[PDB]
Amino acid sequence: ASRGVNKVILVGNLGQDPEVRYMPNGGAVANITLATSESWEQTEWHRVVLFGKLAEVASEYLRKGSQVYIEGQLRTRKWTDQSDRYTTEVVVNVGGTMQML
Amino acid sequence: ASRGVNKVILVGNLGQDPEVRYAVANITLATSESWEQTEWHRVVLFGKLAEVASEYLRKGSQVYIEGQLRTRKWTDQSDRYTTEVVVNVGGTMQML
Amino acid sequence: ASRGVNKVILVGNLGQDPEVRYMPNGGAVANITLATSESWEQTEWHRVVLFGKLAEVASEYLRKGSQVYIEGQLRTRKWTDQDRYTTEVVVNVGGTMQML
Amino acid sequence: ASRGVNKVILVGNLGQDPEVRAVANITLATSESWEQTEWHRVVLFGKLAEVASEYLRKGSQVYIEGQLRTRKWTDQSGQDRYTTEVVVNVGGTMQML
Repeated sequence: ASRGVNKVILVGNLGQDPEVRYMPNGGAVANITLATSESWEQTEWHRVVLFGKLAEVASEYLRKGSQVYIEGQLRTRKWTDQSDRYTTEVVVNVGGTMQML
Repeated sequence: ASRGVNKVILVGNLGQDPEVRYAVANITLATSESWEQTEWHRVVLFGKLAEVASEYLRKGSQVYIEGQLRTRKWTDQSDRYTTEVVVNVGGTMQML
Repeated sequence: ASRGVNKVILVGNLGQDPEVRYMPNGGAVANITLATSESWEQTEWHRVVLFGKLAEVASEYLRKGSQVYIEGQLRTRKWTDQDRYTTEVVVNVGGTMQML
Repeated sequence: ASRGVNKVILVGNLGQDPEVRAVANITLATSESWEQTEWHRVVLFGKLAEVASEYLRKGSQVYIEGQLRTRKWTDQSGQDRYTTEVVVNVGGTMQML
C-alpha cells in the first residue's frame, strides 16, 4: 500500500438479504447494502461487497435487518452502460473485516 | 445521530490544487496500493477547513482526512450518483 | 489538536455495569471496562471513561453484558499510590459511544 | 477472532530513534490544543520492525494502525505492574509520512 491510507469503517444494518453470487474461477462474491442514519433523520446507503470466506458467511448468517461492522477500502469502478458510469463501493479484501453485531 | 457509524479515514496526496468555489473546497486525493493501482477520492471540505486548504494546500500536499461517505443524486444535461467523502461535523483534515 | 492523530475504535462488551460517579462542579463521569477477544482465544480488557451526556446515558442504558461501539483517544495518566501510570480510551471531543 | 473490534489509529512523531531488540519499540507523540502532548508506546514486529530500524529516525512522522494490549509484568520489588501498548500485529500497519 504505497501512498496514503484508504479506509472506511461502517456499522449499520443491511437493508436487504445478502445478494450472493459466485464469480468465475472461485465463486465468492456477496453484495450488501448497509444503512447508517443520523439526526441533529438523514440516512445513507452503502454498497459493500464481500469476497471469499466473508462472502459465504455473509450468505449463511446475514439477513435483511442484520446489523454489522465493516472495515474495508473505498473503490470506484467505471463501466459503460447499454447507452460512461462510475460506482464507488466499500470492498472488504486485504486488511479488512466484517462481523455480526 | 446514532444508528450506525459512517466513517472513512484517508491519508494521501492531492491530484490537483484545491478547487474552492462558494466556503467549500473540493479536493481529489490519491491512494496507491501494491501487490500498481491508484485510487482517486473526491473529498469535499466546508467552512473553516475549506479556507485553510485553499490557503495552504497545493497539488503535491499530503493530508490526513476523516469524514463520512455521502452519495448525492443529480440529473445531468440530458440520473447520476456521486459518492464523496465529506468532512462535516466530527470530521477533520490536516497537513502531513 | 494539531500534530498527529490519536484515535481508537472499539467494539466489545461491558464486563460489569457502568460505574458512574459525579466529579465536583458538573457531575458526569462513567467508567466502563470493555472486553474484546480474538480466536484463531485471547481476550483483552479496556478501561473506557465517558463524560457528560455519554456518561449519563451509559448509566441509564448500559448494563453488564451489553455490547457497544466506542471511538475515543488514548490518555495515560500518572498517579503515585500509597509512581504508577494508567492508560485509557477517553470519549471526549470527537468521540462517541453507541449501544449495539 | 470476532467478538469486538480492537483498533487504534495513530499519526504522529517519534520521541527517540527506534529501539530494536525482529521487534522495534517506538514511542509516538500526538499533541492536542484547546497544549498537552501524549506519548504512545508502539511495538512493531517482524518485517515492519526491521523497516522501522532502517528508515525511522527520531523526528520521523508515521501512520500507525494496531491493537491495544495491556501486559502484566512483575518488576524487581516483586510487585505487579501493567503496561498498555499499541501492538502492530496481524491486520496492523505502519507507514512513513
